[PDB]
Amino acid sequence: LAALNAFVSQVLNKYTEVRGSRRLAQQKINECVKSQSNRYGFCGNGTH
Amino acid sequence: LAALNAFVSQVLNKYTEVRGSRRLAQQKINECVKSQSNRYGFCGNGTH
Repeated sequence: LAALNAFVSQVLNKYTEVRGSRRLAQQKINECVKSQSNRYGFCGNGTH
Repeated sequence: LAALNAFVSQVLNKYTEVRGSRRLAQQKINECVKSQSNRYGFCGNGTH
């Protein structure tokens, strides 16, 4: 039972990073695929 | 052995925060050091 608990407590921590990674994916889709953003150092190091 | 496992599981979680902290540093270097960004509330509370 203690072995199962430590695994659950790790899977729950693992799910948290993915939702933080999805915000960046949505932001890039919104800014570089539909709008041609002009912020330096953002998609591509040159002129998008 | 169980004492070592809990320490490894903590060091691995610790390394994950630094990767999220480095993106902000790279963004600030790319935006305020080379481009003079104009977003309010970003580097400095006034006019950069």
